[PDB]
Amino acid sequence: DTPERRRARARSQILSLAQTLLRNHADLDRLSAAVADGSSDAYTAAERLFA
Amino acid sequence: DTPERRRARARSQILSLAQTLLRNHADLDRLSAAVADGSSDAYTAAERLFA
Repeated sequence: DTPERRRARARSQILSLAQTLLRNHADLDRLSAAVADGSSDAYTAAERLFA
Repeated sequence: DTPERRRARARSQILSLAQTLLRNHADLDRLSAAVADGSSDAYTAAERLFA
């Protein structure tokens, strides 16, 4: 009902959907190869998944 | 050792770090308000978190 509650429900729904989008992200394959071959660290790589 | 194994370890590390970056994403507040007020659905909103 309240703005806090309705926005908390929306946040949980967004995050739930986003978990799957993250696991299935089309750049994970290439970023993982970049971390494994030493051209990037995993923190920088993880940041590059996001807008 | 193998490319598959080293890239699987990197993927798991990237995903682990990315989980936290996602939970802390600076656009979640505004996107959640957009879903709660009817200007966006939660799937489109979740997509907008990603590059």
